This record gives sequence, C-alpha cells and structure tokens, in this order.
Amino acid sequence: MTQQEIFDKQRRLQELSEKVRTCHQEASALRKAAQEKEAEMLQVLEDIQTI
Amino acid sequence: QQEIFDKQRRLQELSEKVRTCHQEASALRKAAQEKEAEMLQVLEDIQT
Amino acid sequence: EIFDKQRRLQELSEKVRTCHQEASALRKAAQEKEAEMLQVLEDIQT
Amino acid sequence: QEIFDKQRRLQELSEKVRTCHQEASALRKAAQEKEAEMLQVLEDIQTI
Repeated sequence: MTQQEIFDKQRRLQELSEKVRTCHQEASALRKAAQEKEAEMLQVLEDIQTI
Repeated sequence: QQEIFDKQRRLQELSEKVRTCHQEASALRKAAQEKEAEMLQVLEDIQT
Repeated sequence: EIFDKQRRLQELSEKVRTCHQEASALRKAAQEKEAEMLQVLEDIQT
Repeated sequence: QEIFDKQRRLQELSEKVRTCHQEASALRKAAQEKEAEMLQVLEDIQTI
C-alpha cells in the first residue's frame, strides 16, 4: 500500500492497456475484413445467379 | 429433371441462409466494436 | 482509485467475452452453412 | 453458342465462391484468436 507499489501498478496498467488497445485495433480490422469478404462472396453468388 | 430444378431451389434457400448468417455476424461485429470501444476508453481513463 | 477502475473494466470485460463467445459460435456455423451451400453448388454441376 | 462461355464463367465463379469461403473462414478464425488474445490480457489487468 505505497506510492512505489502505486507507481509500479500504474506502470503495468499502462503497458497492459497499450497491449489491449493494439489487440482492439487488430481484432476490429480482422472483423471488417471478414465482413467485406463475406459480402464479396455473396456478390459472386449473385453474379452466378445473373449468368 | 425436376430434381435438378429442385436442387437449384434448395441452393437458393441455402444462399439465403448464408446471407442471414452474414447479417447476424455483421450485427455481432458492430456490437463488438461498440462494446470494446467503451472499455478501451476506461483503460485510457485509467491513464491519468 | 485504480481498484475501482479494475472493477469497471471487469464489468465490461465480461460483456466483451459474452459477445465474443456469441460470435465464435456463429463463425463455426457460418463456415458449415457455407460448406453445405458449396457442397450443393458442386453436386449441381455433377 | 454462348453456353461454352457461360459454363466457363459458372465454373470460374464457383471456384471464386469456394476461395472466398476459405478466405472468410480464415479471417473469422484470425479475429477469434485476437479476441481471445485481448481477453487474456484483460485477465492480467485483474491480477494488477
């Protein structure tokens, strides 16, 4: 229960918070890519139906 | 024969099912984007 | 202070997990449904 | 005699759907791994 421990704990939170943010960016990008790819696939299906 | 036409109808229903899956997945992705954005703000709020 | 923020993060973390588990199940089902649609799409052209 | 071109298009597009399925699946699988990775880090925050 001291400032040293407080400073350490805060230092770790910031490092882990950064990690979490990175993971958020990557995951979001992957999800969007999946979305667009699915849309593409459906569009190719519609193209098969067209001819 | 009739079965081949029936297979085409089944293919259509399958495609529609896939479309449904895609829409639901879209909803879940948007929800995930919203939910993660709020907690990421809490982490940025922990800073400071 | 920091402990309170940990509890708030814990609240939202369980929400993200639930949304994650829900999406994971749909991902498996989406792949299978597409595979069947493809399997049908392959058999129709003999 | 447009059937030869149409049949070639049907085959090619079918293959394209098959590849888009594989690519989508891998991207979805990659997304799940990242979410799992994110959650594991969030567990570390609970540990302080």
